[PDB]
Amino acid sequence: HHWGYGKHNGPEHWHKDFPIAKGERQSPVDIDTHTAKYDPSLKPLSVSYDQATSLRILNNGHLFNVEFDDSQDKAVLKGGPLDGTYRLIQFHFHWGSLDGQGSEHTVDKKKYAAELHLVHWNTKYGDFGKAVQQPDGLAVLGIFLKVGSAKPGLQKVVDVLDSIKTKGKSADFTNFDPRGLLPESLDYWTYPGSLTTPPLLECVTWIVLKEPISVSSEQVLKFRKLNFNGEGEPEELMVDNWRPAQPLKNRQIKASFK
Ligand SMILES: [Hg+2]
Ligand SMILES: [Zn+2]
Repeated sequence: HHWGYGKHNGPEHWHKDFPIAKGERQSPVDIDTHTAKYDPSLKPLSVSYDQATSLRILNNGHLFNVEFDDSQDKAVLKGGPLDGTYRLIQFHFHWGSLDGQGSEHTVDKKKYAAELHLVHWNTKYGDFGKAVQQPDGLAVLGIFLKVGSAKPGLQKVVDVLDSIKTKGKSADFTNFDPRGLLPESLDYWTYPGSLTTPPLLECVTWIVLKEPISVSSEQVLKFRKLNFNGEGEPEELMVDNWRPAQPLKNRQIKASFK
């Protein structure tokens, strides 16, 4: 029936319902640090999240999304490789069943335990739905998570997971500050790509941060307790919801640092 991450409906089958899966600018990709072009003209990233307004958290059967009020420039991203302002609409994670896998992008083939995606849309286009019709409609900030010490700013999220265990459940999730999930440095790699889940639209300017954040093993364990299934159905743990690296093709990865 529909898409997932299993043997019968996983990433390798996606092309049947979404032909763009085999397109020219698909994500994720492996970041070869020795081939990435240092670009001195890349301006510093500008993350203005002081007015961020979170609204809800929801398990959609594939992963969980924390949604934000994007009716005004409350939480925006600009600078870096971007032209114009991009509004934060939601953030989600991709993780593995084990600590050695989970991230979508890899750095010199290295896989992290998880990857956080903060999705933004170009205000120039009015709304998210119109933004996904443009080659520069979206900007996703990717942050790697590695297992180590606990991330205080992630605990609020971890605590609420019990209430949205199954597919379709949602919970109010207000007053959450996304600044607590940012690493110290804002150095990054950037390249043009796509969303990593169907519809796999090629509308994304990826900004992948060099420095990962650390979360405890207990924090990641909570992620693995979520369910792909809806309430009452046989239990399928939500793990390994990541897409493998796609061919880079006619693309260049640029770094904002040396
Ligand atoms: Hg697009
Ligand atoms: Zn994602």
